Amino acid sequence: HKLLVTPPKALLKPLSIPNQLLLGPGPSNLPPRIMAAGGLQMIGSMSKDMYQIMDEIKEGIQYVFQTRNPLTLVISGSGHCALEAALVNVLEPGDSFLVGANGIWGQRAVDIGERIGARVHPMTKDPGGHYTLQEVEEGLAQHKPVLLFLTHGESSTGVLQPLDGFGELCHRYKCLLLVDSVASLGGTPLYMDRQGIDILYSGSQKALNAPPGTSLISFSDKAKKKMYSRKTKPFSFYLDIKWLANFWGCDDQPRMYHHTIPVISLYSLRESLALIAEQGLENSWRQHREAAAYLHGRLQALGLQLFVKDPALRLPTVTTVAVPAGYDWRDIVSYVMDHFDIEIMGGLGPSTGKVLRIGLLGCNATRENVDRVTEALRAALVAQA
Amino acid sequence: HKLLVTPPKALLKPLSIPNQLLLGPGPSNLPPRIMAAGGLQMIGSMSKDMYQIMDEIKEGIQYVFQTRNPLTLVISGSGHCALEAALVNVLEPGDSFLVGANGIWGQRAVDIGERIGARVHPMTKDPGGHYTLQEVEEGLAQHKPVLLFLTHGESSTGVLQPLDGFGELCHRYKCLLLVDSVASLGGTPLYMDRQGIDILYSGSQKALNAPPGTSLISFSDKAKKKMYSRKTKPFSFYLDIKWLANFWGCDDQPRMYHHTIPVISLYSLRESLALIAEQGLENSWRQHREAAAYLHGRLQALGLQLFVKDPALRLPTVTTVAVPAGYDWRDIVSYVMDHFDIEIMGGLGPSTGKVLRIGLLGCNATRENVDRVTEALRAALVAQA
Ligand SMILES: *Cc1c(COP(=O)(O)O)cnc(C)c1O
Ligand SMILES: *Cc1c(COP(=O)(O)O)cnc(C)c1O
Repeated sequence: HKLLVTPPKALLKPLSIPNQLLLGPGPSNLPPRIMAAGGLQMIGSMSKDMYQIMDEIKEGIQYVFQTRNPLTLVISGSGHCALEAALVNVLEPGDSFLVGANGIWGQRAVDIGERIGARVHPMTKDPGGHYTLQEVEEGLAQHKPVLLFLTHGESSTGVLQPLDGFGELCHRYKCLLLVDSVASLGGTPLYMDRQGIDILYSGSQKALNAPPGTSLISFSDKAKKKMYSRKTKPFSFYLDIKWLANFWGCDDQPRMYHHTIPVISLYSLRESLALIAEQGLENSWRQHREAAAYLHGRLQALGLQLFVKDPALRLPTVTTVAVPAGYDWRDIVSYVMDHFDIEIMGGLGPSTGKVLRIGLLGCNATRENVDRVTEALRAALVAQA
Repeated sequence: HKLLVTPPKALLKPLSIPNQLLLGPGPSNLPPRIMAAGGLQMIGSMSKDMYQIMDEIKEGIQYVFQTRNPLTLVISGSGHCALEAALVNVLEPGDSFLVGANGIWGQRAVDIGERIGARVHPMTKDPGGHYTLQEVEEGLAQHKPVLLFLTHGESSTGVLQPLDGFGELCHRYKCLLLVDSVASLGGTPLYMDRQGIDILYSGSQKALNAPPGTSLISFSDKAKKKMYSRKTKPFSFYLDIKWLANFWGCDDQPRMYHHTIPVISLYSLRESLALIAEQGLENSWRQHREAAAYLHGRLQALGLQLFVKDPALRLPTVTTVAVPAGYDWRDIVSYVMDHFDIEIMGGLGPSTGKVLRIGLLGCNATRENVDRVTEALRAALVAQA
């Protein structure tokens, strides 16, 4: 008859959150305008006003990606979900899939690729490494892939992968180019159409300063053709691009219900795109470049060594710092939080144990935050020694 | 250096949202506590405080589902995503999958099951219908399925599916029972462990009144055994239950990074679970029961016919009304919004073109809202006559 479970006592207490200055690889703190959007009332998930907001967002993604691609929309899930959406739609079982495995993101692309039946060909590199035109051309020639995955901003290694020329190279081998720009978008130069990128995705919670939970994606016509001529439906319904394209107003059919979009998250994402449209892409790139240069100079002043030696290969948004020999990286991370309420991170995937990671993301990429994190790091290094 | 795309003027003006009373089948309006939570600052997505909030949310789901299942968590996606996560983990290609296709939710389960290689066996019924024990047992004996899908609250048809005895019946046939309670949860009686349900899922944006974008799921040990003994990996990484289980603290291993959870959406979901824990499940059921009964009487007074004839079979949270002959249902929906700022909906799937749908969800299930939607309908009806 009765009730097994009683009302949880923890839930009868008010929600409270600590104040944390998030200076790791993401998510980032939210500016007032984004927080305000997140506190708004609901509207209809298929209403004319919702559709107008979705249209503005689409124009915003096209601006930040620098693309005129009609097939451009928001994925209702985190950065992983956008990657998975690209892969389950583009790749059919048996398809040759070339992957830049130079950190955790390439490792994740390999995993998803394998799960959906692709024949995966990793080009494996030690963390800190990047791919040359010559290396990719070799992979293209040897493996004849339908798709190449490359990470633009390798947030696990602090590496900025050059993108010029890779798209045209892929196209000469009849291969599509997929680029992960979750950590790079808004913080470094990126020009989707100019660079011949076929699939580009990013996430909301990095330099955009929106809450985590949504991601951005765009597909060239070459990519669309592959996704719309499959012999088999994608393994996913939730991420089926034909349904999503339709609902996001990317085709000539009336929008049909697919899934309920995250209405409130889209308010916030809209405002994040408004903030960078107001700032200007190039102005944002300059902000991050300068903030990163300031950070690097101060880190080296403390006698720390940047994990990526070539300044031209350093990702401005996420800086990897080699962990000083004899020092405990966990205790540095703990000290920084316990005494300054600042979050930084260690490594991720192959960079685990090797590095500290410091993020400079959007409105949080400031000289003041650089001073705050370097003051924290200094105190942690001293208490240790 | 030539930017293809200039900043979108649409984003260079303020975000504009209308004030709408949402009395369709969801999403519903947000109460003040839930809006307030949505406006908070970020914390670290893998911080101890975030983990504590996740633990409290988990206790909340165990309360609303009435289960002690350790494998209970939030899916980082809408209601569709929770359904897909259940199917992609439980079903291997070749598995027999029996489906109660008596509305759009069963049809969606067929679609997903087909995509992931299951041998799908629909028990098809006209909209308005529900399954008896005998019908299900007949399907079980015939198709010997590993899994049965049943919709609890059929929100496309207004039907409340009986659940007593179905779990016990499935287990006798060595079949797992999966139940969609997106529309029913919090609105009508439901007891996961007591009713022998193996997989139960719901959504954030129906009776809970949280923003759409997250969903709730729980798995019995029997369901766990299947997911953890399959010889093939699920087609999805983003929805892989072994990774999600671990990050959500359901394992005996330390939490490993999988994907970034939607931190802000979780503040809101936590608060929505807190509101219903304070009210009490039985009180919530009573509230919905009463509002619905009051709604049914006022609809019939206008000369309107309830689509579901048997009151015992009516879903309190979503009421289907037959479109009255002579009238344009589209114009009724439009009139109600244009003049009264209220959203109602037409049909969905097999009920498309046949019904109007009126939702009474959580704190919005009130006599006041019934009066408002009924006055709006009355004006709409008179206007067309
Ligand atoms: C709304 C609903 C769903 C789907 O939820 P989404 O969040 O729109 O994906 C599934 N089942 C039922 C019964 C629903 O009412
Ligand atoms: C953070 C990140 C991801 C994954 O994002 P999630 O939101 O955690 O799923 C993928 N790629 C890069 C480069 C990232 O920085």
